[PDB]
Amino acid sequence: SDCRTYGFNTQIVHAGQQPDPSTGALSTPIFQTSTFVFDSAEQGAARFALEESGYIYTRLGNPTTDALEKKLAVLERGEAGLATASGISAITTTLLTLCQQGDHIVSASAIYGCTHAFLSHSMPKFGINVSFVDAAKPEEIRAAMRPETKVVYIETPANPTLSLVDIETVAGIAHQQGALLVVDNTFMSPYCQQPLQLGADIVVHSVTKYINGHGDVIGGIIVGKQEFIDQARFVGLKDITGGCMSPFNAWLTLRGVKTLGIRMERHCENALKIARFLEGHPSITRVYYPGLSSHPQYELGQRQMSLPGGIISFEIAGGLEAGRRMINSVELCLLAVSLGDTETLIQHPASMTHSPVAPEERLKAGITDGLIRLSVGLEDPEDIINDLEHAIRKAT
Amino acid sequence: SDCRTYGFNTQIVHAGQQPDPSTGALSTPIFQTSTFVFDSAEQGAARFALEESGYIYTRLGNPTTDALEKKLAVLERGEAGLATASGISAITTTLLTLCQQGDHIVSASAIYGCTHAFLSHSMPKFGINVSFVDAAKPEEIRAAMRPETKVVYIETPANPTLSLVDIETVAGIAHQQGALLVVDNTFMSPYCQQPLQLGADIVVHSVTKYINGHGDVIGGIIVGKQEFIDQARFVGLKDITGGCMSPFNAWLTLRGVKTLGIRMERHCENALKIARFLEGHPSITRVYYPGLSSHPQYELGQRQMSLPGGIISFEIAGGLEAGRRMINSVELCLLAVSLGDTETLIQHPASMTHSPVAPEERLKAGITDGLIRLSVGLEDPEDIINDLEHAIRKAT
Amino acid sequence: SDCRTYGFNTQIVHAGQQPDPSTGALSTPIFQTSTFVFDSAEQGAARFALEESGYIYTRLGNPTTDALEKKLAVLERGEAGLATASGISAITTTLLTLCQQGDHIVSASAIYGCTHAFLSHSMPKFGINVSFVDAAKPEEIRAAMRPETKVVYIETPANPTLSLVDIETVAGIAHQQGALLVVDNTFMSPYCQQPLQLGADIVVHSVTKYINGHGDVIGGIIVGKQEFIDQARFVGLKDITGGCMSPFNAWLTLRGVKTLGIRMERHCENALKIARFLEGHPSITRVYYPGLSSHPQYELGQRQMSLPGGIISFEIAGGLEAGRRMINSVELCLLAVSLGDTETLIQHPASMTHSPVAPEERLKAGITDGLIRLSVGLEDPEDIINDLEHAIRKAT
Amino acid sequence: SDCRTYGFNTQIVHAGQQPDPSTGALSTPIFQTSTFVFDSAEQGAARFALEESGYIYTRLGNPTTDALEKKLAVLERGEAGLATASGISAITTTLLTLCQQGDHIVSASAIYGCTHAFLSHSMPKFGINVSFVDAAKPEEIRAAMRPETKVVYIETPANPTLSLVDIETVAGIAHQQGALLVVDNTFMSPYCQQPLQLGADIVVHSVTKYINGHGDVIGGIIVGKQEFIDQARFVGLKDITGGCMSPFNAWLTLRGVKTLGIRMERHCENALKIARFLEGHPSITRVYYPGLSSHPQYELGQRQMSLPGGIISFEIAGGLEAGRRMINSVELCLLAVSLGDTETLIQHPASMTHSPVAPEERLKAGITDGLIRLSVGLEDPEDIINDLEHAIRKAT
Ligand SMILES: CCSC[C@H](N)C(=O)O
Ligand SMILES: CCSC[C@H](N)C(=O)O
Ligand SMILES: CCSC[C@H](N)C(=O)O
Ligand SMILES: CCSC[C@H](N)C(=O)O
Repeated sequence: SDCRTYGFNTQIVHAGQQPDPSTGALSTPIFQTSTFVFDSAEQGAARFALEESGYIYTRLGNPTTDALEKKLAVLERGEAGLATASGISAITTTLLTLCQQGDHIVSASAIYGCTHAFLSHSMPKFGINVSFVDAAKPEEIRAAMRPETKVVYIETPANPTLSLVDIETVAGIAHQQGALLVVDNTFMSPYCQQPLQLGADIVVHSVTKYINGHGDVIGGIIVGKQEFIDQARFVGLKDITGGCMSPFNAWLTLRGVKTLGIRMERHCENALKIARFLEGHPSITRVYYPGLSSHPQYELGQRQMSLPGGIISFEIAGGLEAGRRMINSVELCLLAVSLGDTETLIQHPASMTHSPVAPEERLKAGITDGLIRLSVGLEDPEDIINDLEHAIRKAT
Repeated sequence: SDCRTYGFNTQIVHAGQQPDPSTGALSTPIFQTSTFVFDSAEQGAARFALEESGYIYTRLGNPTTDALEKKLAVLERGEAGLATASGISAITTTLLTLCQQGDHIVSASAIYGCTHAFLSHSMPKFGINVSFVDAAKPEEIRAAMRPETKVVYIETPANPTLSLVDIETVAGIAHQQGALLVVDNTFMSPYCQQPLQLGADIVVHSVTKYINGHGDVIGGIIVGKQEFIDQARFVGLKDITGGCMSPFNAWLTLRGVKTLGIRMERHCENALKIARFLEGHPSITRVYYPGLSSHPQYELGQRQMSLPGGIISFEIAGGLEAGRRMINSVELCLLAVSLGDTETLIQHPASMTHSPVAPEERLKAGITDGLIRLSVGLEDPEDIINDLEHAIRKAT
Repeated sequence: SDCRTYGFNTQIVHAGQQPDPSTGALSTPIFQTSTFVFDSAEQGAARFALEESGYIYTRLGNPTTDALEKKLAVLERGEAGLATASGISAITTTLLTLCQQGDHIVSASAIYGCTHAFLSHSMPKFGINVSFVDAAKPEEIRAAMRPETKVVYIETPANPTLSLVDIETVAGIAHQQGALLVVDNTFMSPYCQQPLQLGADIVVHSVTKYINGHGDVIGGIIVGKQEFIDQARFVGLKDITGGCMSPFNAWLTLRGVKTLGIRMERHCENALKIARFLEGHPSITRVYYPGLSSHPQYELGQRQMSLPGGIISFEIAGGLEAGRRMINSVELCLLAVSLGDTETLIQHPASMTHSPVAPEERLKAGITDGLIRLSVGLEDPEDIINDLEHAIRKAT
Repeated sequence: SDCRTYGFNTQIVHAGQQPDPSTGALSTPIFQTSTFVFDSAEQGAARFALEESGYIYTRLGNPTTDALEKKLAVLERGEAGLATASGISAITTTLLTLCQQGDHIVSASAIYGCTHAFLSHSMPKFGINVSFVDAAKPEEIRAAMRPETKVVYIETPANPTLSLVDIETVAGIAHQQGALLVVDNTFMSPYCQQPLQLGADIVVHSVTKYINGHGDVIGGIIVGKQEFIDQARFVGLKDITGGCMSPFNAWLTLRGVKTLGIRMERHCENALKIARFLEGHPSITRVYYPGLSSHPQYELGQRQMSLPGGIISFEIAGGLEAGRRMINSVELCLLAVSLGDTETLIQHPASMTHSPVAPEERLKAGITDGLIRLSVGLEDPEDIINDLEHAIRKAT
């Protein structure tokens, strides 16, 4: 039949994949090769002319990575996919393909840190200017638009406090002003949010997080229209970033994504229980989780997201020292800085990653001294709750 | 002892590597992980402050990839190494780290095609201008230098006719005018040429070719001073290209490079025999190989290169149709477009990769209708010669 | 804390694993090595004398495989684990370690085919006799016991019709007569059945099935008391079968088992819906599934198994030709002979694997002409049901 | 053309391999799968009936492993190959396929230790008796033959003192008495010795050593006539040992064997230089190396082996304590117990692996207190010699 006609779980398992034609091998073979052999000069010419289908060289394309790209295109309801060496490379390959000297980008301020560094420091040095706004307020996006604006860039949910951005509304604004909307969908995965269905033009992911899910792959993916993806591939990736994904990494990501549906369900079921526990704890001042009704954009979240996600942020009583004591007291949660793994990961930005940053600067950035970020894993929630409860009691 | 004190073969095997400290495992473990766990908040802070040694996240660094980077730094006699997703990413991470809007690059014209595309089309769109010159003529390099010139960029030997560039002389010119010399050393490998020893500031490789050698890895490496490499890592790679190497790819490259010395010796021994056979064949008009005394820069090659290399180009009588017939007639050599693999690879650019390009344009580019490029593998040279002889006789 | 104290899901994720001590790497490193280096002669001696902990050589032991062995030991509530090259090797390493010439085994008749071949043909040629009985009738097991009986061997659920064996009752019988009970727990996984908790002495698995779950690993595991496992390792594996597991295979199995809990839940949820659909279909004469109340040993299944499993067998109206037409008509289910993968797999033994076997022989073996076996995957059950319904209607 | 017609180096690179038919991928794809899908019931039946070519299930066969098996069959000049989980599994799968209760084996005494354990302790418990003889004396082999003798088993060169066995002569004796000759060719590799060409019926290897060469694979291979290999596969491996090789392990071995020729050349060139250095050292009482003219079977070695090998044993003055001091004093050579890796490995059996064994027993076994075994790697021989010289001077 056709990949795109089955149920979403079926697509997660099957889309982009089929038994190997030569052998019937069920697992997508790992085409861990650099080059491909032509049967004749004609055959080699035909392929270079984009006049015959087939492979040439792994930086350009690869059967294993192609399977991943097709699957993710199906899952996001986009035309085509392009795998990359990292989530960052997905973002930069995209933006460096779209923008040139003199161009402009409107970006949410509440975005991934390394993305913020690329936009704040690197882009301007190539003559590409970026205006940062509070994307939770679509009017700020509109107001920042210029004749030169090529792209509006957003994440949702966003760190550190899991605020949201109204994708459909922002897409409408961007398009009216002649710009593309690029959405980083890393936090949700296509299982929980589909930006393209809401008007976004391009979706990027760090597959390092939920899509792979097993904390053993750095990688990215870009999903969008064929004609954009072709430029991202044959110019952005081929010439500019060189950020191609290893076939083995693609194969691992294909393997990891097989369980995306059941993983997201459990991540989110666990996170809701943990979020409710934290909201009931008198030593916890705030809990940021889209699944709690007190979330400022709760109703937007319910329309836009099928599940509230596996990530929670919360503030512990007693600021910096309490936050430090707490993360130093967990026995099961692991201290680390990524998310979307099968293990529960915890971080305390003020003492761990922003310790030398000025307190008042962190505060402007939404990072309070007592803020803890939690990536909820697949353990028994009771165990995670018990660990948190133990650590919190100790810290306070 | 110290890595850097042993003989070159010993270094190839041992440099950058040692038994795993926890287990004694001899093979470098494949640290196929995305994140790393901190023992405490303090420990996590110390590492983010570049104030304690250790790992954080694989895009930033990884024990497996670190071993590769250290080995290649030793082999090129440079301070530090940085692995990348591809040779292209090694090149662009380097140049995009060094250059910004308003800057200028002087580049050899005779360079890898995708590199030429990045420099010709992509760089100018970021406000970075590039002047192309014939680098076999160091005076053209000097004449093209501007107050804005940050980098002089060269390959040697160069495609398609394996012309050379005098690294030491070019380095002297570049430095006098306040620019860095970047050398793409892919064709030679550190076993055959050491640009840093001749005054180059930075060396890049596609490890896809000889360094890995097994035609199953796309990857790159950058070698240079610590303070440049740190910027290439923490800005160029982290923020701009995102072109990090997969740990599995690093491990394969480490494994492949173990045999670099014996592989280069055999590649070059084979290529010399094949080059001599071709030079003796009345149906072959020209043979381009640094190991033949008739090579225009033969003596430069003998001073600069320890071996003449594993790559040969040659022109077959009868132009385009003869070239086509010949590559269509080989039975052992494989039709493909990479090089430095254990198998002999052959390509006929005029009919395979530049077929729709205008004849007079290809000619300006040094690609004649009858030009064949041969990457000599590890087969018995007698067999390769017999295959070529059979194919040539048929073609003519 | 201690692995064995957490909830079962927590154990699935964490047991046997921890961050790498040298680097903090979260993913268990792939120690893809053959040998291990000693710091001194003394250190090498100490380890060979089983007088110091550490590694020597991968056939004997390996840090990656050790993690897998410890995890599975925890999950089955056994003392120790031993990974093998295949489920068959787990079985034969076990039995060839326990038995010698003159010994005797009582085995269920309803067992995996290759196991039946080893017991029927290979064991007797080594002077080890085997008596086959209907293990659904514990009195047949008792009656077959001899003074020479060392082992009673069972699978449950068993192919082809998913009949059960009362583990606790059989264990009691075996022990009273001085024999060990070995249980092949492949079909259930430790998530659904724990034979050691019911009195079994040794559990074996083909991890090829549910434990790995991703259809890309052939492997086995043995779980039991330390002193038996030590003999299975240092004699059975080291000397007799040589059936060691590759570290990469262990790492993949570790990765796959991370999602065992959520996978089994979904497999079993899907299979129950599909089993009920089949039981309601007038073209289906019989449905074999422990989750259906009409199952002859339904109540035993409810006491012994936490879930009814992901495997269904059923008989289609019209015998051989109908069975053939049906499997030839599925569009989503894949025709293949393993089970426990994320994709739904289907097989029709009478036309596919036992076609040249005599009809009356297959019948004695419980394989009727119209019997279909279905391994339910993680697709949307609605899609699988629709596919089956389409195929069945066509076939009948 | 045909694999078997090219030169040996060409075969090493190409035999058993070709570009992937579906994609042209040059590297053999890693078919890391457990099962294979059939297009129809008929197609599945045809394959189970050994009536159509194709795959079924990885324990039975796999495209990646098939490539390895075909290559090694070509290199040993045998009909067919069978890959296994380890060298031990290659040996036991072979012998357990050939022998049953009541059968007899004549084996060399000077064999691999674990092999000796299997033959001494395990085989007799299955009713298969083994007589050990000094295979350097073919008359002892003849004298030990019985009507029940099915197999004569030898290694050459043999540990610990690299004595030889005359393969052709022993084959003649074995065949006259109606037995098969099985030769463990691990030490030589097919590049240096071809037992089948000298009359042996079956060759086994631990590919863990030189064939893979990179110290990161445990594996074995069996090479022989098709009808024996078919039994070894479909009975020995399928039913008895279950010792199948992982596809990833096969792929690594394929990759490693690409450089077998150039590796053996360098191993042997290095070992000869080191052997000569040791023979000239007044602190070294004996040097065992087939390349030294004083070797007792020197001329046999020159007829039977194309190169003298990469392994050296030698006795240091001062017995046990000197041997201990010496291995504790090396700085470059690595203390470990395998061989055939790219790194130089050293071991001192009397203090490291046989320390608790009785002195007079070790002596009977040819292991003197001062005996050191050296696996020469690919480092600069000058460096290895310098390391040895330093360590020896210190030890004495
Ligand atoms: C600089 C490390 S950022 C680590 C991870 N990507 C995260 O989601 O926080
Ligand atoms: C666009 C493919 S270029 C292939 C290979 N890098 C070469 O050296 O020619
Ligand atoms: C001989 C292939 S058996 C395939 C698979 N092990 C099964 O469960 O049926
Ligand atoms: C019991 C370890 S034996 C290690 C290696 N196989 C050797 O050749 O000695």
